[PDB]
Amino acid sequence: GMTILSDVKALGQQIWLDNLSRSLVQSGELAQMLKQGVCGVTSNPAIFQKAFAGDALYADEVAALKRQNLSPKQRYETMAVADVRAACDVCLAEHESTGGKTGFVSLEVSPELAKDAQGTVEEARRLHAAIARKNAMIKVPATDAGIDALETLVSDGISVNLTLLFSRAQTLKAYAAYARGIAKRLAAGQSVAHIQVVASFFISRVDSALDATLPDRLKGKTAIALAKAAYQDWEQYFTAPEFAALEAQGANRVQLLWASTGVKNPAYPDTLYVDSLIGVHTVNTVPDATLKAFIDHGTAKATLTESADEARARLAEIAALGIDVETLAARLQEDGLKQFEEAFEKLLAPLV
Repeated sequence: GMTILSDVKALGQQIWLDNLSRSLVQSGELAQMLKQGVCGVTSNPAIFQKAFAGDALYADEVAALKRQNLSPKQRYETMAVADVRAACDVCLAEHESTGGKTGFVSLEVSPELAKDAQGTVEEARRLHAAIARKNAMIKVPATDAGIDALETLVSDGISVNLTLLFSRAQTLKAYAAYARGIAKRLAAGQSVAHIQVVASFFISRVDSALDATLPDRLKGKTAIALAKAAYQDWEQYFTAPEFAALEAQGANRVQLLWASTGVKNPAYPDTLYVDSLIGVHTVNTVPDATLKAFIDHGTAKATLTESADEARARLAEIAALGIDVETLAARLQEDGLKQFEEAFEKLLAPLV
């Protein structure tokens, strides 16, 4: 039942909604969610493509924007920034109730910038200013250029959702870039206590890529095992003396966020990823149908750290089979960028 959302918050995990639309906000639905255990919102270009195509409240906005001399991208941004700013206002009470530790809304930069660090910084700074809300995160793909940009954006005081992570190695690189940006602010006497970063580590895509060719005992297991191992890495990194020295001065830890947590194989229970990945100081962003399913028949238990030995043994067998999870992660990140760019191009065409 609905109280499962509060039970998960007591276990130290925030549940966010991986969807956004003009009607979700305007109808009052988002505000009602924020009073009843949803703690944040994520978007991406596919989410906006579907919202713009299906939500009747965009029609008049598009008609208005087509009367102006604006590029398709500008029309999209005017729409999306307005939705994000409105959602930020809905989430502000929650955000301020935790001292700025919850209640975030994420907006992603253009996919075509993913391998351009300077262009990413420029767009992220601009979108941060355009939204004009303390509880907005700019979503940036975790390519090498994105990790370069992360360091700069953190040093600028901007909260960031680093997305399309599938790799423990790339995640650790992100933590190091974050720490460098925080250290640069502390050295300059600037505040750090309101800078928040999430590392959005994608789940279902790993199982989708591997399961058809895995043995029986591994089908549907690899994504969860990787996530468990990533969380162990997180505990080690952020408790080390180097980070503790920053946290003592007000720095916030990055938090792992489980994304792509809708189940995509009907052979697995629809709450598998949410149920299996609950642990302290994490986030799980879920699509509507998965949120529904979790409220109806999910389970709130601290599962993320259970059976870490089995996760290690499974990852050793994945390697034994010749699956290089770092090679896989790069291909999945590439896949995901292509897919997001395809969605973005699909949403721009009706805005010409």
